[PDB]
Amino acid sequence: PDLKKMEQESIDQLCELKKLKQFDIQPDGHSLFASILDQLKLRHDPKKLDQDMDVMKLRWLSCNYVQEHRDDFIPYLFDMKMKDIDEYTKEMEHTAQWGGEIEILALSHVFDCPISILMSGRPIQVYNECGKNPELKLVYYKHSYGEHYNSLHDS
Repeated sequence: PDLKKMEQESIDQLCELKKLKQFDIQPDGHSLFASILDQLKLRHDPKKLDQDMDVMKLRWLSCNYVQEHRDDFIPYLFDMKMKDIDEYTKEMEHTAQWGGEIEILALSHVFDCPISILMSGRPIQVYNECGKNPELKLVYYKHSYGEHYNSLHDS
């Protein structure tokens, strides 16, 4: 029922009201990490950031934060049966599989920042509503095709 254009049109007007601007993050399996990387290089202090930070290293940081804070990520893997917390980290770190809510909350605590996800038909979600570092602003598309993320610049 052309839900792709319907979601894009609502997101377009949503950022117009929020004074935000969309990016063109390539919609492959690294969209979430690339959008977070772009938001880090845009809103974070460059003197306090790893300049050589790339996608697969953010893939390594999220997977290690889950491995050392496993109890904080167990509830995000049940409901059927439960996905093995360890096997989930080895497949997310070495492949190009789509990242989700687990990688957002993990990286939000890794960099001590809020990470906002803008969606159409939903209020803004803010992960780590409390990080002292500047908030990263992302946008999620459900119908633009599975989990595609993009970066949000100012104005």
